[PDB]
Amino acid sequence: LLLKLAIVFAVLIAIYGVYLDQKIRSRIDGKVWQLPAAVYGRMVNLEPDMTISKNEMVKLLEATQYRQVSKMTRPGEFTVQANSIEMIRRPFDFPDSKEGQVRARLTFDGDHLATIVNMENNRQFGFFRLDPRLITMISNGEQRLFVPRSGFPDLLVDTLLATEDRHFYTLTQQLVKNLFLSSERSYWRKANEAYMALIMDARYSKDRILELYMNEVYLGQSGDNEIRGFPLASLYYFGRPVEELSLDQQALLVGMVKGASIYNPWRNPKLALERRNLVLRLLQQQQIIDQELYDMLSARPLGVQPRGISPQPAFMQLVRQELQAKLVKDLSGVKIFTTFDSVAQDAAEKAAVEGIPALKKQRKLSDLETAIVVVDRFSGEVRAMVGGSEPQFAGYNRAMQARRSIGSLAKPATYLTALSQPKIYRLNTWIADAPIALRQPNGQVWSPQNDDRRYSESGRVMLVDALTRSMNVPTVNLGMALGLPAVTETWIKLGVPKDQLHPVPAMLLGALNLTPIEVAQAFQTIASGGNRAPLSALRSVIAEDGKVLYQSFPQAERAVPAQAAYLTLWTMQQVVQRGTGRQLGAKYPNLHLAGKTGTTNNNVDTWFAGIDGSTVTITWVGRDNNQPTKLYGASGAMSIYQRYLANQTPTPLNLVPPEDIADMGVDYDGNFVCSGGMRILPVWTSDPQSLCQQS
Ligand SMILES: *C(=O)[C@@H](NC(=O)[C@H](N)c1ccccc1)[C@@H]1N[C@@H](C(=O)O)C(C)(C)S1
Repeated sequence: LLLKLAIVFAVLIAIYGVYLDQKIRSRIDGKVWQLPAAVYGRMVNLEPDMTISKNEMVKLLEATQYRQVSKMTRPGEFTVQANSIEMIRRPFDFPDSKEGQVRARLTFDGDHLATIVNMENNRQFGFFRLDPRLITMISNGEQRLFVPRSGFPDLLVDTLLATEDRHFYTLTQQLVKNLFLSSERSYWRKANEAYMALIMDARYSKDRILELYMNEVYLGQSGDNEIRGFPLASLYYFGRPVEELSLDQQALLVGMVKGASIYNPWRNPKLALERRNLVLRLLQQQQIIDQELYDMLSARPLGVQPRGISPQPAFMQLVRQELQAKLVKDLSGVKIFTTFDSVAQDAAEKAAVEGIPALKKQRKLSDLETAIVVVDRFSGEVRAMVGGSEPQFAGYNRAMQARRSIGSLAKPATYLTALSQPKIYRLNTWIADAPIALRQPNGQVWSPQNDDRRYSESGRVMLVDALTRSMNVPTVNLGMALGLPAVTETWIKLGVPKDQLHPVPAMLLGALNLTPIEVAQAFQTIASGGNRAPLSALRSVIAEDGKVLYQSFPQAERAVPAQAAYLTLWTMQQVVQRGTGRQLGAKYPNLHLAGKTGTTNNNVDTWFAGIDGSTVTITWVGRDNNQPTKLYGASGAMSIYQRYLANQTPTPLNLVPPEDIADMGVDYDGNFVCSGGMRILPVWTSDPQSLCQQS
């Protein structure tokens, strides 16, 4: 009868199901989604007898997205007591060794970490890793962070099932519409969805359905990129992974699945709160949660938001730039490990945010800007980078794009050149301080003056005092005698771009326009003791399969002699102690900081190079329109550095003298003496018998 039309239509939709099975299979049995590249900060490893205090550790933990509690229950939490800290270190897929949860007690003895013990067996650790903070993702227009089935708490699955579905066969229906279908309200779509769902549940286990659903679900928007899945939304909304969510935060994310844009907590927080509360009760009907919990959860805010799009634009410019140079875009699930220090960045960002309007008010300024570059003294690894006064939201990066006159910050390269000649130039060497009238080409005289337009009553100064005081006249007399090609060579060795070097007499006093990052490289070279460590933001880039796509190795090259670098830095400590930066030296006398101040003609640029035990901080404070700032090195850029130093626990500079360094006695006349002397200065000699030749 009509079975010639009935059965043929049953075997017509059947072959369509084979095409549908092949479509669902080809996506899952391969690549489900293109997962963006995860960007992680620095990986800190803690060791016994490490120079780190309890308070510094609290700040480090808090900067690593840890929460200070009274009773430790879940990971990413810590408790602080009299002379120790207890913490549950969150699981992390470290490149060296994959680690899980660990209960550790960090014991402190003054300013140092005494011991780190495993609270499971009371065994002392040799080294203890600390997971890196996730900075951002490198963007399809959709952003994800894949977490397998095990990564999700059993409670969160139960929170999702109670609000959504029973699950005994819809949860699998919603999955297929987001994964393969259109946005349409249509009945064809609903039929195509339900038919796909029946094929979906049959060929794949309930664990896989949950794994795919929990990672696909649209839960937010960050401008042009779509925040989807529970793991990324957990970090975007609170700053905690999916494994560390509290029941109230857990319920909000499970609530947004129905309408992420309207149930959003940034815009209309009441509709989001009403929904969260409209989720907590749904769990309450079921025997899973007790009546005791509901009341406290309803009153306590679900958000609790960070609260905020483009994280770390300045530092990210460098990360992207290095990624192209070293290597990538085709690959998915890439983990990029950086050298980013969250503690340093916070200290710097706060200094810029607070300090800039503070200087703008103090000096009645229309506009003022900054640039801060923190690099490791010995590795050149970039710790912090701020490209402005408002660094949370940026497009124009002053640390990398703004090319400005270095001013006096050019002076140590002249004195370093001189001090690389131990038989000729020493700290006690007399340099002439009398009017200069050098004839430049065209027949036009170049007459450089000291800041006060004065000269020494003796017509001379000790090399040490000339750098200490940032005296222009003696600097010119030193560099001209040395030669411009020798000073230009010191700049090449230091690590400044060659194409910026124009060796004219003016180069000695600051006619060298560099960006704060480039200046960092130069000062890093002196601070390390003469070894030039090419600046880097990249530590390692790892693939989804754990393959090492790129690995960072030291490229440190001996640029200047250690003894010459030591003597420049020793004088750079004199700068901060009694010289131009004496305001900083009085504020932090136990830090024995090396530093140099820079002010350009008509107060256009203010600079400060700050060296402590472990970092090199280059800070510039100026205006984009190149107008006078009314600030000096010590008033502008050094003040932002003072703020940066205060916002953290800086390392005291213990300038360990290399070989052939000998503290020698000097008379008023500048002559070496066997015993006594009115001045003690470090000298580069294997045999301090320069005094016998002098006597
Ligand atoms: C370096 O920046 C030097 N600055 C100047 O010579 C400027 N021409 C100048 C600005 C303002 C007043 C006089 C000169 C020297 N170092 C400065 C500093 O350390 O900040 C300086 C003012 C001591 S002079």
